[PDB]
Amino acid sequence: NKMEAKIDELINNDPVWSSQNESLISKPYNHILLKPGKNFRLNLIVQINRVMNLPKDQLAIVSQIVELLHNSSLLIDDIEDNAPLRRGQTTSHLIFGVPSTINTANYMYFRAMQLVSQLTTKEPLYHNLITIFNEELINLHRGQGLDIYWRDFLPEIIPTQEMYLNMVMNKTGGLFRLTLRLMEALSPSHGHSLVPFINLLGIIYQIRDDYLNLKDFQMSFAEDITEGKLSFPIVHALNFTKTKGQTEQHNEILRILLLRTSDKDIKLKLIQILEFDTNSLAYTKNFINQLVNMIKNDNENKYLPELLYIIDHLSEL
Amino acid sequence: NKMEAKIDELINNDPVWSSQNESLISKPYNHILLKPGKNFRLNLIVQINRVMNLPKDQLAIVSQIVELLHNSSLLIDDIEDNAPLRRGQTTSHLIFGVPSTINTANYMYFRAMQLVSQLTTKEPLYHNLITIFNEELINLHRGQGLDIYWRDFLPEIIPTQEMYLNMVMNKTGGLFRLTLRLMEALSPSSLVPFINLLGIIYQIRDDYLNLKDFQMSKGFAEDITEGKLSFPIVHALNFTKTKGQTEQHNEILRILLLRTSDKDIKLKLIQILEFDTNSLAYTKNFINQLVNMIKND
Ligand SMILES: CC(C)=CCC/C(C)=C/COP(=O)(O)OP(=O)(O)O
Ligand SMILES: CC(C)=CCC/C(C)=C/COP(=O)(O)OP(=O)(O)O
Ligand SMILES: [Mg+2]
Ligand SMILES: [Mg+2]
Ligand SMILES: [Mg+2]
Ligand SMILES: [Mg+2]
Repeated sequence: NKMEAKIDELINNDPVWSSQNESLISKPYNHILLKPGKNFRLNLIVQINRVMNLPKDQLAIVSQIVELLHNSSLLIDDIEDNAPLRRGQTTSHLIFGVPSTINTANYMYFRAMQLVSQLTTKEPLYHNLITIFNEELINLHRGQGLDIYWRDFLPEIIPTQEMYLNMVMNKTGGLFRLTLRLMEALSPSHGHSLVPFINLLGIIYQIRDDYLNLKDFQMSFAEDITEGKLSFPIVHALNFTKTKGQTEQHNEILRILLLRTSDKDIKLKLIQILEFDTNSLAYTKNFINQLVNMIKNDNENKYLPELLYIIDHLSEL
Repeated sequence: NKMEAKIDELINNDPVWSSQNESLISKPYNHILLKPGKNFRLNLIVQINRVMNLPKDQLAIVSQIVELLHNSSLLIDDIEDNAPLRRGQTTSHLIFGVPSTINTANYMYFRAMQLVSQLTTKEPLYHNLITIFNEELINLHRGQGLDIYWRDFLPEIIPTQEMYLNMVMNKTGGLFRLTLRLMEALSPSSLVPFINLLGIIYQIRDDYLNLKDFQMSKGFAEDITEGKLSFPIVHALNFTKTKGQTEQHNEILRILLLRTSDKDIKLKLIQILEFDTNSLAYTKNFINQLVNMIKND
């Protein structure tokens, strides 16, 4: 009778959720907020609004959405890559546990989704916005999915340079495109689609990330090696040795990646294979320079609409 | 040039994705499809439809949506719960790894969202359906978030019965209400409260049999191994606190925090609930009262 009352009261109302609960579930996410870089992301949005000109109000929601997805994908990525550190501080899963961190990351994907219906009340443009959201999140997952698959099934498949570019288009292009596409759809104005340029951007960004992880270490943790990642320099190297018939160095690269080693001496050995044998770091520094020139020597603004500036500090988005 | 030309063809096209790739990343999910239960969910979708009168085309798409959401939920939940088995089979994360399983499950959440647009060509309705989809998935994660937090940080928070039921309304109620609300919005013809009570009965009976089955044989009482704040455990913990059974309250916590698979230790915990806190009898009677709230409707 009193129990039935309380039950009937419970089931006739919306599920209870307090802000103390919100705070609990938010701890793993809030922890990654301490990580810097929010400005270089924001700067890229700002700079881009000069072409799209979204009403400051609207630009902020787009910004919050982007932040949520970006930070959430990183929380997940660190669990998937078993990373002990991010932007120098301890990763969330190591503090709040893998359980809570996955759940919080996933919760924020859907919170981000909710922020979408607040960009416009126009029913047709709403659909477009959700579709854009849906599609790019699907691409991000396909790309991350292949990145993980090749790493975890090695040495079953060894990606070619081209397979890798297709992976990055999905993986790193997803959020770049998502941000750009939302803005172009909300633009009250602006010229050619700036997507090809945001694509080139994502690509440059990922190779440089793959590059600097090995270079910073050479000149002085190179986690990518410990992770066993088919990064750009590695794909080059594996394909070079197979092509040049260098069986030993090929297998030697495979063996080090498969060790999932934290050993600095072994780490160096692979980098030395990469400098002296396949010259892959040099090859990669070059490849990036050319992608960058495709935007620098863009006189007929085929890709272009300050961008030179972002492109150089791109490593901190 | 050839490189610049190749970079140019790439950036001016949609990302390349093949059925081979699709295939490779669906491995974790295809594995869980083997497991049963799929027909009762359809049976439940079907029964409710005797009321909702949805055309069979649309009913099929709601089923597909719900199955994808549920199975993905299970893939993740087993990672979160460190579960070795599901429906008597090895969990995907132990076969394909935690990384691919987390990615594929999340991938499938978005494939499900993508299917919502196959339900209508009418914008006003579309918007409602997406909102429902969005709202319940937010509820589901809030629920899951408390269940995981209370457990992984025990004894930081000792939930009360009222708190457990709020968690369950979000967590279990989330998928029940998702199906029903989408069906109710597609009806050319609410049962929300009833679906909420069905969810709660569902959850408490599930918690209860996990322990009872093992006390009797039949089951592994894996909830103890997980350290879960189940309905019988929540009753025992508040009963002990309130009745001043310090040692017992503490032994319950200690056993939960062992994450043990020792049968005698789990049996000792269960017998504490049976003879000391009488949490089992209590859960049984509570389940019965709730079942009466329907059968007596
Ligand atoms: C579906 C998900 C979670 C996608 C993640 C997308 C992303 C920004 C990954 C980062 O991994 P990375 O290979 O670029 O390495 P890092 O840790 O340096 O960013
Ligand atoms: C946001 C997420 C992932 C929600 C999970 C939804 C769900 C069905 C969980 C299982 O709970 P349980 O672990 O208590 O039951 P089981 O015995 O099926 O593992
Ligand atoms: Mg990573
Ligand atoms: Mg990664
Ligand atoms: Mg669970
Ligand atoms: Mg579970």
